[PDB]
Amino acid sequence: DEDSLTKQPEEVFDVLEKLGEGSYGSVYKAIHKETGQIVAIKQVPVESDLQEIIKEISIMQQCDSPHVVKYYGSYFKNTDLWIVMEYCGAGSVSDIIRLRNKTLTEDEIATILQSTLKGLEYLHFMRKIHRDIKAGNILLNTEGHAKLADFGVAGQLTDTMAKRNTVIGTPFWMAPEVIQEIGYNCVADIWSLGITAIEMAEGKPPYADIHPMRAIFMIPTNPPPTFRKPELWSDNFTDFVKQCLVKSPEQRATATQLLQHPFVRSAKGVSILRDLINEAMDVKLKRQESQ
Amino acid sequence: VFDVLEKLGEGSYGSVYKAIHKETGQIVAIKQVPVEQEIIKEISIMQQCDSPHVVKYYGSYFKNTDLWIVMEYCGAGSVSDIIRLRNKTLTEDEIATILQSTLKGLEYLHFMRKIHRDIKAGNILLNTEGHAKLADFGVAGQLTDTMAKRNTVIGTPFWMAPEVIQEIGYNCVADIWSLGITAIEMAEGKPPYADIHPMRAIFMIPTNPPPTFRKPELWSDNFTDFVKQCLVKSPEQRATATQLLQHPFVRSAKGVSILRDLINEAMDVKLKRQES
Ligand SMILES: Clc1cccc(-c2c[nH]c3ncnc(N4CCOCC4)c23)c1
Ligand SMILES: Clc1cccc(-c2c[nH]c3ncnc(N4CCOCC4)c23)c1
Ligand SMILES: O=S(=O)(O)C[C@H](O)CNC1CCCCC1
Repeated sequence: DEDSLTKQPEEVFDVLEKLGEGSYGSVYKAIHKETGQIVAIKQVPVESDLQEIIKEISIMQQCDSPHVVKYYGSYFKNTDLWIVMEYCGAGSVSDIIRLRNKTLTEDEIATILQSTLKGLEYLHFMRKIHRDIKAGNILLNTEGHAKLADFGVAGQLTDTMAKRNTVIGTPFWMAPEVIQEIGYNCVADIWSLGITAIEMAEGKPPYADIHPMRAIFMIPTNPPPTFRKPELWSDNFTDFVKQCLVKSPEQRATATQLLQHPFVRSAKGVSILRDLINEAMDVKLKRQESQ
Repeated sequence: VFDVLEKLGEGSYGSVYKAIHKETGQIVAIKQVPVEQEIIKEISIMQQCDSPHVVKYYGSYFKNTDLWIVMEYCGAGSVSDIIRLRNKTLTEDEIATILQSTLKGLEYLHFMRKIHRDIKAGNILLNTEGHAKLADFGVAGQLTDTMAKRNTVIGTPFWMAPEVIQEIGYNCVADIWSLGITAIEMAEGKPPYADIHPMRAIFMIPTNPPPTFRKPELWSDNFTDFVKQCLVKSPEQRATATQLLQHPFVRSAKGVSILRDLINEAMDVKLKRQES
């Protein structure tokens, strides 16, 4: 009766393994004991910038897209904030490359970036900049559907604010105009997508072995990066990356425009991700049999 | 050429492996970095240095496209690793002894017109005997007759001095600010602003008052004052390595013998984890 209303979070959820780091704390697999539903929970201590966390939650709540991780709700556990989210059972593309010790095929990249671009097209229409687009922040569910994750550093455009000027992101992936003092908008995410395309192909971004703070100073001045071995890759993939990595943000393609690029327009269904998913989660299950 | 063993970790800019010199049986560390000129800077600065408080340079080989740099091996690893492995922060007395050796390294570097620019627990090593040595000259800077200051914005954000972050030029005492943050890091387990985004922190350090301990009542007046003297915002006013070697917290520091248990526990937990 009245004993069901004050059940504490560690009584509602069965908390399992750490999945990785998020914006302002760690993320864990969990089961809703009642419904059997599986979820991800980011645990955030009270000494975090709680303004920014409410922003993240807010941006997630406003978004309703099969290409963006859903928000389910929040719980307090002592002073700790539990943020409860959609669980994607294959993990990040970063994890899947690491687990298999293999980069992705042109075909796998094409399909994943098409879903990623549909996410970006939704966000950009809703005047949201992600600002942290990389393989780390693109998730696959067991069915092979990609979802944008980690709105920790995301930015909002409004009637009175057509541009942001906050220098933020992960250096290697950050657009020149983000790094320079001038204001920027949604197409910053397209530059980051370009770097991510290279990251999935080659296993790391350009300048990956250089110091991050030396890279940030070079990106604005340097010509647009390209593949480490251009002759390995199709003309369509090479051109896709070239269209993403245009230095002038005014000239740079939109998510909508890039969805029509031959490399992406021609993309196969999620069925070509079946092997990639199965191998990854197999290597995961084997490594978990060291308990 | 030499017998390559386990990864020991990442540097700022390259992976580092244990190795044995096939000829002499001598044990060494090798940092592997691929090539896209600036790397020569690190090697150059390493060769110019000859100090028991700095990892010595042994030589270089290129293997495929990757340059392998051969360095002094310190068998206890980084202070960062030792705090993590034992899941314990360090006592005032352990910090005192380690930072005294660290300061003698800085005093040598600063006299040689070198700025390290990446001072943190990650980049302070102990050999098996418990002697501390400065590692990772990846982002290190050189002063000359016509260049009394650098202006390159570089380092690890949480640890970086305000004057380094601002466009104004800076000199050796940038390392002393970083040492202050490192003192807090070893005491508390993390730098200040640790639960903030790095790129938000970098913009706050110049404007914010000097960071302090999360729990002031836990720490001696000597340690509190040491950190306060390191974290002076004005680089002109900030103490030098030489001056801080005379600070009561450090001058009164015990021999390396108080590191014996810390070392033994750490390397034991390392050897156990390597059997799984
Ligand atoms: Cl705030 C944040 C940031 C990145 C990813 C997630 C996440 C949500 N649902 C997930 N399912 C599986 N794995 C996830 N990650 C957690 C972060 O490390 C990568 C895996 C997630 C959450
Ligand atoms: Cl470039 C660089 C940066 C930091 C440390 C080393 C290093 C040299 N000799 C070593 N012996 C033992 N452990 C070492 N670790 C410390 C932990 O991180 C990896 C390198 C080292 C090298
Ligand atoms: O899905 S669970 O979190 O386990 C169940 C929720 O805690 C239910 N909380 C409601 C609060 C308002 C009054 C009715 C109950």
